[PDB]
Amino acid sequence: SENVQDLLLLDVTPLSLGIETAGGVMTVLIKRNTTIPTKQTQTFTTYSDNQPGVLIQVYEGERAMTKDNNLLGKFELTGIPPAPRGVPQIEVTFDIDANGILNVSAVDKSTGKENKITITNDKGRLSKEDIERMVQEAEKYKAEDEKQRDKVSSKNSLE
Repeated sequence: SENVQDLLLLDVTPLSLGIETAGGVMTVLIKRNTTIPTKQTQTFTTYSDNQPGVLIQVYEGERAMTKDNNLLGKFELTGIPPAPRGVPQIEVTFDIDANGILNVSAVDKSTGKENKITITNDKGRLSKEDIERMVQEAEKYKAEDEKQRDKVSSKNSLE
């Protein structure tokens, strides 16, 4: 909670919470000491021609990977709009609640179609020791890997 001015109410979660996608790797739209609650909409696309169905897996932590931070919450979203290879698409929408609880929603938004998981953050209390080692490299070095493992299997896909 980095207070540059006096009356700043900074309810922040210690890590940048993202996802293990396609062949299991990281995408973070969030940040370290993130002022949660937050609804961050990262739009992914597809690898097959006309309608895939995608595997979404949350890993709270790491950079461009399946390294070693908090594995919690994985779901399959399916019912995609049928355009040609790389144009069918899905919004992996991260709706975090104020006690660090991640409501992860994959939306086929041109189709008006979402499925969501509410991940309760108790099986893992990393705190000062794991956050100071991983996310002083990870969130910096992720959007700096250049949407790291965002450019992957197709373009921005999780298949």
